[PDB]
Formats: sequence, structure tokens, C-alpha cells
Amino acid sequence: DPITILDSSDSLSRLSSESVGRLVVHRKDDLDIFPVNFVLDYSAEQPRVYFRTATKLFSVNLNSDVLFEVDRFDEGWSVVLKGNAYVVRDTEEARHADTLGLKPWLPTLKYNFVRIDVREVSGRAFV
Amino acid sequence: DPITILDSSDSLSRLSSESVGRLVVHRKDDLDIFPVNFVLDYSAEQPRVYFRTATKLFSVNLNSDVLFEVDRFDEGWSVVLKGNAYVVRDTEEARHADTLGLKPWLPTLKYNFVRIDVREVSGRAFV
Repeated sequence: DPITILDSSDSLSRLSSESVGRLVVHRKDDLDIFPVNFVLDYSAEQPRVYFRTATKLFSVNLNSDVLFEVDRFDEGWSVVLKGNAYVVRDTEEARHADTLGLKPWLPTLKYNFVRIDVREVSGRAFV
Repeated sequence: DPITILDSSDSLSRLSSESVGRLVVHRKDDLDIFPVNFVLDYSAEQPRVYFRTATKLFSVNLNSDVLFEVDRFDEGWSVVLKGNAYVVRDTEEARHADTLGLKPWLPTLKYNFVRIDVREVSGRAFV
């Protein structure tokens, strides 16, 4: 009654309307979470999220298994993605990620894109 | 350079200025995260967070070990608490939690308070 399960399309549209999300990471049982500017990309067979990492926040020793979350609250809603996050590597894919409209950083900070391959989408509204 | 570590007092004041936060829970490696209205309580030897649970979002089979996160982003900041979350039990403590100014729910939804005993506070600002 107080929790409405959203459909996947609704969930992804609403996630798409925000530009800041939270990545939840873990190395075994230590967990951490941090906000990032992201974009949702639809261009492959499955939804993908890209974000940048300048900081050792997302490191190769963290599990690739992550959650990514967006919300808006007061009633409210949240969307949780389950997936696997990887630094990008493909010269063509970095170039592609760079056309998606992430906010430019200071032109001096070197960075990598991280791609999240989305396994699951869960949206909820709470009233 | 892009990450300023905040002091604990700053971190807790900023967390205290918001009324919505995110609980990160886990049962082994499955993780979930959900927003809740919370209040920060200072009245014991350590900081405590209270929130309500109407929904099976926070269940006794989830580990008591949790993170609790508040942020504000664009620059931005986030505060992550590490701790242990328990349903309240003490007739005196429920009564006390009820004076802290959490938003009233619909008068029909039965609920419990959950208390987070805070082990660690991490605040960060990102520029």
C-alpha cells in the first residue's frame, strides 16, 4: 500500500531525469557509497550508466558488483540499479561516452569513464 | 585536491540539516538501499540516528551492520555513517524517539523506530 513498485520504463525515465546518483561499492563486507554525476546510455542491448572517476573512490580492488541509486523524497521515489562497473578501455567507447553530456571537469584533472552494465532495475514510490 | 575530508562535527551538523537519508543494507552480498526520513540524536555517549519502518525494507535477516548516507551535489558533499541498526524495544526509548520531530505518518500505519548506533562518521566535499 505505501510502496508502489514502478515499471522498468518509468524507473529508467526517472533515473534519466537526474544527473547525480550514488554508487554503492564493496570490498567483501566493508561498504562505501559516493555520489557521482552520471548519464544513462541506451545504445547497446542493455541499459548502461557512465560516470567519471578522477581519489581512489572506485578502485580495481572493489568488487565490480555495485548498486547505483537515484532518488527524490520529502512522498518520494527511488530507483536502484544492480550491475557490474568497469573502467572503459575501448578508445571508441571513451569517445562515445564523451558525447553523452556529462558535466565538464577542470581541464587539468585526468580521469577515466566507468561503465555500469545493468543487470536489474528496481523502482519504488513511497506514499 | 578535489576531495576535502570534513571534520566529524562539520559532518554531523550537515547530516543534521537534512531530513531524508539512505540506508544501505545487506544480507551477505546482496545489497539494497532505500531513503528514509531520519533524525540525528545526540543524547547518549555516541551519535544515534532514528528512523521508522512501516514493507519488509529493514528486516531482522538483514545484517545489523549498515551504512547511512546523506548528500548534496551539483561541487557537493556527502556524509556516510557506519553503524549497527536495531528495532527499538525499550518503552522509554520509543517514547523518546517520538519527541525528536520525525514527520508524522498516516495515523493507521503501524510502525517501529529503528536506531542506528554510529561507529564511524565520514564526510567529504568534492570540488
